[PDB]
Order: sequence, then C-alpha cells, then structure tokens
Amino acid sequence: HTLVWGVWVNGVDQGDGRNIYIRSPPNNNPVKNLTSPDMTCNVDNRVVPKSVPVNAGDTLTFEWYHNTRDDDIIASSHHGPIAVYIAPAASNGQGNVWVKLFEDAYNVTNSTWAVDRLITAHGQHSVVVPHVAPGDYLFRAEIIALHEADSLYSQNPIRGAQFYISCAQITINSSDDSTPLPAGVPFPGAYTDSTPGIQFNIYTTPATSYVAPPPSVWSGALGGSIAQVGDASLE
Ligand SMILES: [Cu+2]
Repeated sequence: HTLVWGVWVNGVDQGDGRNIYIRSPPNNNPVKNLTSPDMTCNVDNRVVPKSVPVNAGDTLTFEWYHNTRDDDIIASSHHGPIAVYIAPAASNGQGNVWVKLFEDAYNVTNSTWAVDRLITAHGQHSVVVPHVAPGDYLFRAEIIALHEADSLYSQNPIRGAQFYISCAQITINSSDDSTPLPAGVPFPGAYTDSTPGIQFNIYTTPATSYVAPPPSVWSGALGGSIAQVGDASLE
C-alpha cells in the first residue's frame, strides 16, 4: 500500500503533487484485476490541473509514501519490481501507447528486490527524461508487490500480484527529439494471466529465477536509479 507524494527535477522538489500534477487515486489500495480499466492510471484517471515542466536529460525522481511523507514508504513484505512507462498525454493512456523507460526487478549482486531498495531510498526512484518530441506526457510508475502472487487474482481475488500505479503529468519543453517515441503496449492488456512475472511464488521460487513482465525497456531509454535524490527532512 503506497502512493506518489510528488516528484523532484534535477534534485529540486516540485512540492506536493497529490491531485495537482499526480492523477492520484483516493487511497493506497492496489489494482489487481489485469483486465481492469484501472490498470491504466489507477482508479481515478482524469486530467489534473498542473503538468511538471522538464527538459530532455533532466533527472525525474518519483517519491512514494505509505501513510505520511517519508515514512516506511511500503510494507517490507511487498517485495517486487519497479517499472516506469511513458505515453503521450493526449492518449489519456488508452491504446497501444505505453513505452517502458525503466525496469528493476531482483538485483543478484545486492540480493535485493527493487521495492527493498525503494524503502532504503526514502521512496525515491528516478529516470532520465528521454529525447522525445516536446509536449505533454504521462509517466506511469508501477510497483508490483509479489508477496501474494503465487495465485492469479483471476483464480483467487483475495490474492494476486498487486499493482501500485501512479500517473504523473509531465511536460517536456526542451528536447531535440533524437529518439522519437514509438507505439507501445496497452494497459490494461500488456499483462495477462500467462505473462512472465505476474504469477510468482516468492516463498518457493528463488528470486534469482524471476523474469519481470515484458515489454522490454525501449532502446531510447537513458536509464535511471533507485536512490535518494533529495532530503525531504530539510524542508
Ligand atoms: Cu499493501
């Protein structure tokens, strides 16, 4: 159970974005139904009044929280991967539009899941803003908690992979468009009951064998991190 509080741009806090530049849902409960319209941008997908200005090459940091800012972030039980997708905002996230900018699942070197490292990072993970066409975008941050993912939600709706989905309104101003954004995948639709990484038993199957759900990270993506960029406590 986790939500996005706001974003940082080049280590500068853009301030509380809830219902302002984040299409915030009414609470931190997960989406679990893979065919739900809620898979796009969670249960309250609508245009919110602000879009955060960035340029291509900026570091964009999402900041998550559980109940209050810079708390426990997400229950430690919620091991799983983190992904970030981008879509042109005029799509409203509909159709074959989501392009993957970031994936971090289980780190063999560190013996840690992305969620474990997200807690250590005070809820912060980042991407480099890609060199796409200037304009308005949705950045869809997705945490998949796998602690109940041994079952499919379609077989036992009390269990299943848990999707914590947050869509940020981002406006890309300066971009040379060296990597024009292609068509992407649909949400709902990209993940199905047979997709690798959706049904996974963390109690019985080693995390070294986990394969995150496709699609692959786009060739135009410039990278990211799971690391604290900014110290909320200094504010
Ligand atoms: Cu939870």
